Amino acid sequence: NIQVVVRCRPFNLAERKASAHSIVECDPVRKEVSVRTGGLADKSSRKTYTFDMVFGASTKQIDVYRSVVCPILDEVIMGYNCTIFAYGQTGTGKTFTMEGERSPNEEYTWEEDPLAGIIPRTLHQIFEKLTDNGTEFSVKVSLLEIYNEELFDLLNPSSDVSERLQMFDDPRNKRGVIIKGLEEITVHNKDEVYQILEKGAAKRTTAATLMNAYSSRSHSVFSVTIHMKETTIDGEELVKIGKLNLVDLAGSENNINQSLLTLGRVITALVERTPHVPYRESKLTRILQDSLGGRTRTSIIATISPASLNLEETLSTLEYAHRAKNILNKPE
Ligand SMILES: Nc1ncnc2c1ncn2[C@@H]1O[C@H](COP(=O)(O)OP(=O)(O)O)[C@@H](O)[C@H]1O
Ligand SMILES: O=C1CCCC2=C1[C@H](c1cccc(O)c1)NC(=S)N2
Ligand SMILES: [Mg+2]
Repeated sequence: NIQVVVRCRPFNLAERKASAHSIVECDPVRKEVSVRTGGLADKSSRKTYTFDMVFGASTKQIDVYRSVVCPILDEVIMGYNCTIFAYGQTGTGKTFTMEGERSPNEEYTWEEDPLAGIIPRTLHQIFEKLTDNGTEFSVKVSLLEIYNEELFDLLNPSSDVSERLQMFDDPRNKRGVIIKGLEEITVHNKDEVYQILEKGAAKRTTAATLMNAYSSRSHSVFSVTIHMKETTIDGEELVKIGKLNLVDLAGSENNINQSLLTLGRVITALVERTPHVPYRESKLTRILQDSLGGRTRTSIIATISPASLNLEETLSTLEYAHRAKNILNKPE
């Protein structure tokens, strides 16, 4: 089965000032999320769901990274392909989890910032893990985004954001795709990481000015490819190639998002064991086909809100994530 975990965000200043009370309780021991759905103080109804891990509102980024990402990175380094999705309502912390933010007032360098998310920590950690173990390696990254079923490259320095890319089937791979023109940027060392991310964020701002509600309607796929070579005591070369996809999905909230609709239908087909799985009906599912019932090791981080206002979308996210637990992949 694929791994599914839930992370609740903390209340913001607005909500605190209103003296909001959380409707979500996370029990990491029981690995349970419980949501208050109705009823007064002294008596209530709840809905409860069990996941692979649960992370309550006070969970820090480093603890998400250690619990979830560390083991996945180790499998990437062994030469497996892995994907982590963030799924949930706009405003629940998909981008916070996958990217993170900067601590205010230049308190930290990027490497040491506690608010850093999965992407920067991962890139930083690859260089640390492979520092002097006998494995020669290179790291390449791309950042592809999908908005209104069009493809954009958020790292090509010499293309304007608005040039769409074209996708084709990869002839040497049944079910693989080729994305014509997608830039892969070589990351030569840890000191090259930040400015690469910065250039991405700058292209994203241009995108947002151009395309309506870009940040909530777009899907983004940040790919890290690690090409590895070991030499044995007899001078034989051993090759390993690991790929990690870190995906920040469109907001799940209730205009037409074909890729998000098709993801849900792919999940349904897989869990119901329907023989036709509709991968080909969107760009997102064609690109990530191998992550959904394929040979990639997959995790989903489902993000939720503590706030009573968000009750129905929270329940929808939890039901969707709980169903996805039944997806079966066959890694390597
Ligand atoms: N775990 C968290 N810790 C601190 N702040 C968070 C957390 N999750 C979300 N936030 C804050 O909540 C807001 C929405 O998060 P964001 O990542 O933009 O959500 P999404 O991508 O799901 O719309 C941002 O202001 C972010 O800083
Ligand atoms: O905060 C920014 C601004 C520049 C672009 C960017 C981010 C975050 C990030 C990167 C490194 C360290 C962080 O604390 C946050 N995460 C990503 S993936 N990119
Ligand atoms: Mg976001």
